[PDB]
Amino acid sequence: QNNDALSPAIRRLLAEHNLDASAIKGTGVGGRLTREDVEKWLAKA
Repeated sequence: QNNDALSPAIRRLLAEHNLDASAIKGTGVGGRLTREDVEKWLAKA
């Protein structure tokens, strides 16, 4: 319960860019994908 992966807002973002969590960075708390991670991919893409 205290170990999520994708965030509500981010899910919308990834949905916008049409990307895959497994295809983008992720360093939250317990294996996840953060908006900052999406940024890294966005900048490195």
